Amino acid sequence: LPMEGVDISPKQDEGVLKVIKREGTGTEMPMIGDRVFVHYTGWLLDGTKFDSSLDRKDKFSFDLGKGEVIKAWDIAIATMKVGEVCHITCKPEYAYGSAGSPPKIPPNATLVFEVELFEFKGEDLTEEEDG
Ligand SMILES: CN(C)c1cccc2c(S(=O)(=O)N3CCCC[C@H]3C(=O)N[C@@H](CCc3ccccc3)C(=O)N[C@@H](CCCNC(=N)N)C(=O)O)cccc12
Repeated sequence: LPMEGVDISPKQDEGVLKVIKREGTGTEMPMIGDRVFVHYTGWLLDGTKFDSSLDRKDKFSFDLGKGEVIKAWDIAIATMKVGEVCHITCKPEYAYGSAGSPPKIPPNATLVFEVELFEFKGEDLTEEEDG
């Protein structure tokens, strides 16, 4: 239900909002091209849970800043520290726009995600939380 956070969109048009729920440790944030490992839960503004990696056997991974994930994610994950838990509000322009993604995402939908950054694999260094 709530759309909260700092506007972190490069154009500064409130397209991507972020709230840190748990501060991460370290100082390093993943770079463009780094492989990032997260756990997430995604909800529509009406509180409807459309997807969660927690329901699966391992973390969700992809290469940062390569357009493999919605724009909002490439923006938001680049601002995360390892061990950080945040809430991201994604406006449709930074998500699935007017088309949506049937059947779980309707047209012009604002998405809410709770994301935890577990690890990132850089060119020379890998950074992860303990476990
Ligand atoms: C394909 N279908 C059925 C879905 C599978 C899985 C998740 C889906 C989600 S989700 O839960 O909101 N999700 C996962 C992580 C958070 C972001 C978001 C996401 O992003 N996903 C990717 C697809 C990931 C995937 C995972 C497993 C199997 C297949 C696909 C996605 O859409 N990429 C877009 C990006 C276009 C970016 N242009 C641009 N100009 N930067 C695409 O390349 O077309 C929502 C809707 C469909 C989901």
